[PDB]
Amino acid sequence: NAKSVIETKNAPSAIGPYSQAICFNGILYASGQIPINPDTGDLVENDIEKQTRQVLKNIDAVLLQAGTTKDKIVKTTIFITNINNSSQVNDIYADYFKGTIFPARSTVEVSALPKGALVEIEVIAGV
Amino acid sequence: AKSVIETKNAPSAIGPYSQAICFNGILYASGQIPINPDTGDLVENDIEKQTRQVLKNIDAVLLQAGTTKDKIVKTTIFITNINNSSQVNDIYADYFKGTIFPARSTVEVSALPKGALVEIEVIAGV
Amino acid sequence: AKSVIETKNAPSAIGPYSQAICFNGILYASGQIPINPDTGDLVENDIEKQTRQVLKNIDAVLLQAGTTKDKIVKTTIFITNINNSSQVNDIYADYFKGTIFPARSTVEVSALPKGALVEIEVIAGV
Ligand SMILES: [Ca+2]
Ligand SMILES: [Ca+2]
Ligand SMILES: [Ca+2]
Repeated sequence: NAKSVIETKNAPSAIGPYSQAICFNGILYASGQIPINPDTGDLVENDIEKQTRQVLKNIDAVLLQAGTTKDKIVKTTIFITNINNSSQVNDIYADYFKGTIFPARSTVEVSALPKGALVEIEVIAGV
Repeated sequence: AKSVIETKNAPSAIGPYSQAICFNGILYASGQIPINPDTGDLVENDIEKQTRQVLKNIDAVLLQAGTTKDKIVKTTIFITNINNSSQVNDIYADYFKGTIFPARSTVEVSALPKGALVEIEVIAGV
Repeated sequence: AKSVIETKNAPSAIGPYSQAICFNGILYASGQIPINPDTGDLVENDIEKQTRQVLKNIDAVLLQAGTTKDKIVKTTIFITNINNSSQVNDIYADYFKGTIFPARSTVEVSALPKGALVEIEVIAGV
């Protein structure tokens, strides 16, 4: 249960002094994921739907490397640069979480995100 | 395993989220905005009225989970106007009077769901 | 079971909040802004001085709680200018040298308490 690191080449390499996720006392604390394609290191196109899809795939990669799944996510925070993009984010986020007990959640409009991203999603999960 | 909290005394979750999730003895509440649960609409565009509603909604979630506000360990206050901090704080202080005050973070954001002026997220012991 | 952390070497908790709460083996720290506890006033608008003051304040909380920065699992960095990310990162990296870096999220918010450039919230094992 002591603090352990999660590292996978299937999620973006850390672009700063942080770990992709930390497991501790049965909780996986994921870094906020932005819409970087892990294979190229580039932000995907300036399109909220494509970016939401990329973020959720990056989160999934972190969960898999930790040996857990999206069904175990307890709580998320959505940081978006335009509150009017909430519905398009929700429409895809729901697809990802369909059939699970939906996590608790907060959504707020931020003024800017790393690399000019439109959305960043942070999750905590059970291990 | 995680378990859901659902009560008609708190605003219906529209987006693909649960009002709160309990896991390993901790209640993770969704951020509450100043919705009247009976209508789904925000209350008046007044920071004091909205803060009061948020806290009522939080109370309803805690009660359904079988816990209380004195078990809250940490909150985050998201407000659209940092100049409203004093008014939010005084109502928040009255809500927590007589308890060990939670840890807290406060930030100003440029917008909130439904055009709310305030959104408060809490974590509690169950 | 929840317990308060209080130290005169972090900014006085004016009003309804605790500097940090410990519960079930986790330290939930309040977000720290660059108030100098020696003066009670905010540090000048130099992102490096403010980031160092924030980390000094976090250090004081960890010390009083009987834990260390090696046990931090997650931080959130709220900044008023995303262009300050690099300067914050370099200081934050020196701070965490020799530890497994925490999980993290960094976002630019519309404003912070007292007009601060940076607020950092941490979660740690006790
Ligand atoms: Ca859909
Ligand atoms: Ca200790
Ligand atoms: Ca900016």
